[PDB]
Amino acid sequence: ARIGFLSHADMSIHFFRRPIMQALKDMGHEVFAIAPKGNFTDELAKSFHAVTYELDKASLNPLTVINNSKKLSQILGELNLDLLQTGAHKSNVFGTFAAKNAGIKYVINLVEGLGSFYIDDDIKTKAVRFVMESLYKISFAKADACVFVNNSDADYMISKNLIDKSKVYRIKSVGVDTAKFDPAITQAVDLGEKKVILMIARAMWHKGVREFYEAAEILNGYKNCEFVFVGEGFAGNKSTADESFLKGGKVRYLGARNDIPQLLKASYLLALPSYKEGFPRTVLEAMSMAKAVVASDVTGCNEAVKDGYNGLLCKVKDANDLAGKIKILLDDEELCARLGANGRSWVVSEFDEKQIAKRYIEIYRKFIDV
Ligand SMILES: CC(=O)N[C@H]1[C@@H](OP(=O)(O)OP(=O)(O)OC[C@H]2O[C@@H](n3ccc(=O)[nH]c3=O)[C@H](O)[C@@H]2O)O[C@H](CO)[C@H](O)[C@@H]1O
Repeated sequence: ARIGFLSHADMSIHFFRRPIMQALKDMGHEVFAIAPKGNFTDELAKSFHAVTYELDKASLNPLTVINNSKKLSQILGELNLDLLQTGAHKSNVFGTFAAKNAGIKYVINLVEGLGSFYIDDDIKTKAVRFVMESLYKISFAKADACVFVNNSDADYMISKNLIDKSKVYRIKSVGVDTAKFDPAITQAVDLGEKKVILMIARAMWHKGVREFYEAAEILNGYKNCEFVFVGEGFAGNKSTADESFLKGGKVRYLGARNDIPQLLKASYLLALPSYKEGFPRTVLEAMSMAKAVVASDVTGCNEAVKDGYNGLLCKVKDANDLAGKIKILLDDEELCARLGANGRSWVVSEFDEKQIAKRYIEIYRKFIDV
């Protein structure tokens, strides 16, 4: 009944793990939100027991990740947890090591996307990937189970003998609050009298930001459309667009926003031309708002979007194909509405957060009394 949720980012706790945490708290358990300080820490601390720690998120230096994990082991140990849920690579791997060194009896992992080491294909990345996979063989062996949010990632890690099938649990998507993301109770933001082509994402090049901005140039306001980008960029980072780029194209740049339902309600369709995903949550949110999706035909996107059902898939790394699919939907409003309607039906049937949270707790109940 002391259950911790470890992430490298408070955003994953706040956006993704939250419904599991709330359901456990409503049951009377002590729930811990373990993540570096961020923009959601203060309010998380009101709902849950917020615990921060120092983390060099992207560093691969040996001593740094060691020193980080030893400090993390002490911070975890002081919480006297019964079970720890980790998510994503650093927490899954080094978090599991730290957790077991702290004497935490039960550890559940979570893979939601394989990430950048499976996009890049250079010799340096190929080697980091082999090391990560070798470490996963150890950390998965120490852990008690792993949840996967799509099928592709589970199939892959099984095919590489990283984890035994008996420890694999497939819970498709992290869920979305379909009662908050409900068009019937949402007031659209006023973005003018345009067909808004909306992309929501941290502005990583690996999210297809460049292709989105190029597609904007290609269509150039075709049929009264307006490309709109929601999310954060960063300066002096080779992996992300900076604000100069994000403000300098044929795209209305809104930065970070906390009114996503209202933005989706104002949109014509949502685009996600990502290079790789787990089960994209902005796609789930568009679906819940009955909005068609144009996504790249890549891992994750192509499980959350079935071409011709709730959206259209486009080739990855291809601004012309992205523009072409958006133009199809601008040219055919009935098709676009029909795709979004299917998205809403599907998300309500399969991806509401409350049932997904209950399925995580059923896994926890195999190990601890809940
Ligand atoms: C693998 C990968 O590359 N990404 C995966 C990772 O999420 P990501 O870290 O890529 O997050 P995502 O882009 O799927 O979701 C971002 C979340 O932040 C919200 N938001 C974003 C910008 C903003 O200004 N305001 C705001 O509220 C947005 O509405 C959504 O709820 O894990 C997710 C949950 O399992 C999915 O599996 C993604 O595929």
